[PDB]
Amino acid sequence: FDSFWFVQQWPPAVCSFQKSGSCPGSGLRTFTIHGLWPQQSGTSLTNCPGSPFDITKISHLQSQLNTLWPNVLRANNQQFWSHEWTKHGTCSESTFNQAAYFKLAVDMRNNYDIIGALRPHAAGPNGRTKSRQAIKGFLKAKFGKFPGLRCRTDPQTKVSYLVQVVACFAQDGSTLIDCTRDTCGANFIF
Ligand SMILES: O=c1ccn([C@@H]2O[C@H](CO)[C@@H](OP(=O)(O)O)[C@H]2O)c(=O)[nH]1
Repeated sequence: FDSFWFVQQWPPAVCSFQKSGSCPGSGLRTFTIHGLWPQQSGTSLTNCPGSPFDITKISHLQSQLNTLWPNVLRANNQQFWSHEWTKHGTCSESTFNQAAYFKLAVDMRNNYDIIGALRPHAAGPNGRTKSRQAIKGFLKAKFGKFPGLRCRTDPQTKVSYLVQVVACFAQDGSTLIDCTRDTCGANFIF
């Protein structure tokens, strides 16, 4: 792998697209971790042969993971962590064992506070329209590199909503680099 995509999701927006059934994320008001995805030549490496998910290797992080990496779609956090490890984590296991991988995600979340970076500049979430250039600009100023913005369009109103924010890192897992792919248009609700 040549880099990582550290993806955080905005729970309320993610769950807004679940028009039927329950969705735990509807009640969260901070960005949570979706995943840490190894990249290779501009694409996500997935399903690499590797070690099976082992909860005992991250037992010391259960408090932090339950708070920062909850399953926002269903009430089963462990299943989500297992799924992310098998689908993405195994692809960077050559350098980051399971324990180091989850610790890395936790540290990245604690050092990349999105709302904290936006709030002071009147760019915090309020259900109104925001500019893609503005949001990317504020994050670039605070963290030093451009983030990736991911949006989804509501089937009913055809309005675009910001759902995920990506922080791009080099293969060392600590050096931030510019992201290059957004799925958001010029404007979106946040
Ligand atoms: O909080 C979250 C956010 C996303 N997912 C995602 O929704 C799917 C549920 O089966 C999972 O795999 P998918 O890409 O492979 O199909 C996971 O990526 C969750 O489970 N929980």
